[PDB]
Amino acid sequence: PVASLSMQSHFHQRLQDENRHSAITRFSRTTNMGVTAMTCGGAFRMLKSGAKFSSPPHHRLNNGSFLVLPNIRVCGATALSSPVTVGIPSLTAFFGFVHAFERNIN
RNA sequence: CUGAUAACUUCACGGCGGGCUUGAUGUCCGCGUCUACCUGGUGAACUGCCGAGUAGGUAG
Repeated sequence: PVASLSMQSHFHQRLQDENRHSAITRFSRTTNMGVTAMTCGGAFRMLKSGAKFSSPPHHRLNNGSFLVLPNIRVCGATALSSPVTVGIPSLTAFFGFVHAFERNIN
């Protein structure tokens, strides 16, 4: 996977109004990454939820082969997953976790 | 088979000095709670003697 400066400009420009979703990520240092980084040197704003966690109900009620795994705690994960969003990780990370688990246990 | 594998940010740090919130103030008038009403001991711990003795000891 690689990055598109065109998608970076699309996801860049609109959020200047909405600073509630601003996540300033200054990069390598603006010498050799490219002039598209020199254009917005310092800001590099990206997408985040704009609100913290909350309190849900897990369930209101009370195939098969349901294998139950509680209380997985992940410290030091990856939040900058896409080039443009900042928040929860990828779903291909969870897919790779599950596929590595079955390729162990088979 | 996880934008793959690896990845010690840290050391020091005196927000202090001063300060009159007060003046005045009629809440009141009126007011019928009433009618009715079975808690029961089945028969169920007796008859005597001594003690001057509502106290006190006896025999069965």
